[PDB]
Amino acid sequence: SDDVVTFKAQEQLQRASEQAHNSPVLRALLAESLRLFEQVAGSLTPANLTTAVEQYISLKYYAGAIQLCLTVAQQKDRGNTALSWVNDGDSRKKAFDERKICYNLIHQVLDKLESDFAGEPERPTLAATKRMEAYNVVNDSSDEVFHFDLYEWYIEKGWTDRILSIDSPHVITYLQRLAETDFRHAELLCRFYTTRSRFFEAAQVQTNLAKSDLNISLKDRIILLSRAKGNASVNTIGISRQQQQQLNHEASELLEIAHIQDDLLERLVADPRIPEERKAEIEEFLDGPIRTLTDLFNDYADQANYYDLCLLIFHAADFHNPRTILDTWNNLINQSHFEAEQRREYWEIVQAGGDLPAGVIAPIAEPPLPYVYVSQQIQLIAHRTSLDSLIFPVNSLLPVVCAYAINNGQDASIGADPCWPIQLFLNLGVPHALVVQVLENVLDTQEAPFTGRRRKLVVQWIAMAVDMWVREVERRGAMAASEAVMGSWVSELLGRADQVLTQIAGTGATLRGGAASDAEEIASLRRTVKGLKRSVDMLLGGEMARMSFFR
Ligand code: NA
Repeated sequence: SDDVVTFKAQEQLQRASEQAHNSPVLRALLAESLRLFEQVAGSLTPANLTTAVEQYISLKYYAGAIQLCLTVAQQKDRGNTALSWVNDGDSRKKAFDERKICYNLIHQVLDKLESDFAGEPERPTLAATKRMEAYNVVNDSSDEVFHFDLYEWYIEKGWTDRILSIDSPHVITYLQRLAETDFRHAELLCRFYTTRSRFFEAAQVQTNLAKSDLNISLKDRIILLSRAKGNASVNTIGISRQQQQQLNHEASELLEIAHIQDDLLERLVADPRIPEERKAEIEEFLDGPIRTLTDLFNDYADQANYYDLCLLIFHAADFHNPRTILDTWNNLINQSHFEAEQRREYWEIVQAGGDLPAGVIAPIAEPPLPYVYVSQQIQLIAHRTSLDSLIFPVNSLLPVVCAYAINNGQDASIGADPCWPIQLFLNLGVPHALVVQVLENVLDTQEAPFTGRRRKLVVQWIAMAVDMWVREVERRGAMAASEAVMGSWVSELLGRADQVLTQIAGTGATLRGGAASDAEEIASLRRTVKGLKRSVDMLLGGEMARMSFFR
């Protein structure tokens, strides 16, 4: 430890500079200086180590200088105090800081190593050998604290590719701990995992990062979840597929909630009926971590009467309350109708050359009739949630849409196909048998507005639904088979409907003011319904194929 050995170490290194022209002697003096320095490594002052490293650099002794720094580092902290003080988080700042002085010198050597060899080719040159020996010392070192400080240095430089090709396990430990605190380092870890074909772990990083309290925008959190769902939908080696689908499910649920929050935040900020003093606080609370469905509903979607987003929340939350779901559909239908009606009015004023109210901006292109806009809102939710949902109870929802169409005159008086409710549900994929089942119930229970002469339209709906049904049976060539199927009950319904029609004709002929004008319409509809009943009876009286529908 004492002074003579140190002086003789410096003496050898001095003589080495004087013998640069004699390569065997230069190499021997340098090794001897290194040997003596390592003997007194625990006692070397920062200034002595610095001068020695500088002279070693001048003589191209890169690897030996680094080995000396690493030897000094361990000897001043043989208990590995800095490692434990780091794996935790104080007077052990003595052990870590003394080590870091050695580590900073190593950075110095490596910087000069690259500068002296920049623009030279990799038998290997002596420069290639010195590079190999120097980085063998660095990378084969067991000082994992040194490696942590080294990785931090590479990152501060932007030398990203050098981090990724590290074949050591210490770099995993380093990135995993700084991913919990900084968004940047978490990305390297995922880039580290995936290139090594480890997608599930990268999905776990991205997921916990999407759930973290770091500063991440909602839209960036959606990107992380979209990524994780993908990395967690394909199994990397050696993890139970029954745990893959676990992470894939979690990322999927969060992604669903996150998109509802994103659509909710986008609408609130753009809403003219929301005051600005509220919008800043809205963006502050929604553009960040993902909220609970309960909070998104009670504090935002419900208050704002965003009935479509409420229905998406009910779907995501497995909310079991058919009454609330149906009432929310009713509010969405009526809200959408009222909005579409006002845009039509303003458009019609422009077409007629009228005057708009002050400040009103009319649609520049023809806006949809109210039932078209209503249908669009229904279809948007259907394509987003699928019909396999509790927010699509056809038995309850189809009568609500049908009642809307009658009560609001969305019929041929505005140019609409009177059967648009039925075409809507059929085009969404609702099976024909279920639609006719609902329409059978509507015809038999006679609840307003499905009363009086308006039951003519209900028969029109039945005829249309059955027409499209037999056409689809003829197209497929087979009838798939208490899920309702085509049977005698359909034929009985069509027969029954004939009595409804003659009853409606009779009350029409005697209306106060003159006979109704739909006498021939009803007569033709009677013939149409009877023709459909023949087709149904022929399909049932036949033997044609009943066919397959696998799960
Ligand atoms: Na508004």
